[PDB]
Amino acid sequence: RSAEALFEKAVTPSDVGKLNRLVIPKHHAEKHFPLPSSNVSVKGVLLNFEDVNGKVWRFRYSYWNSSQSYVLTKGWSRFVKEKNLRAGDVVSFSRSNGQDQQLYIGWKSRSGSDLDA
Repeated sequence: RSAEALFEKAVTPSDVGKLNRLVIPKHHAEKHFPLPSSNVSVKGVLLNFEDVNGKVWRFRYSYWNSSQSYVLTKGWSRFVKEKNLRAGDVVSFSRSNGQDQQLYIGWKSRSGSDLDA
């Protein structure tokens, strides 16, 4: 079946700036995104986001900004370049209740008119 939108956030100029790294808040990555009860020591976590355009993407979960700030490194560059993503757009993430912890990445580009693509 289809997935369900977890949280929709806007991409800041920093997300697609020099760093070119994705960032995710804790207020949303705490109630929606759980924690691994097996691999906990020093390393981080991995993610697998699908693409509506018949494509696959894998991001790397890390601990940035003080600590509680979860950033998504690796994959962002290849993604932002593929879809030519930039600042001003909206980044949303969903989750499927299938058998595995599969996720999906969906973006949005508000133009204004309804006829606009």
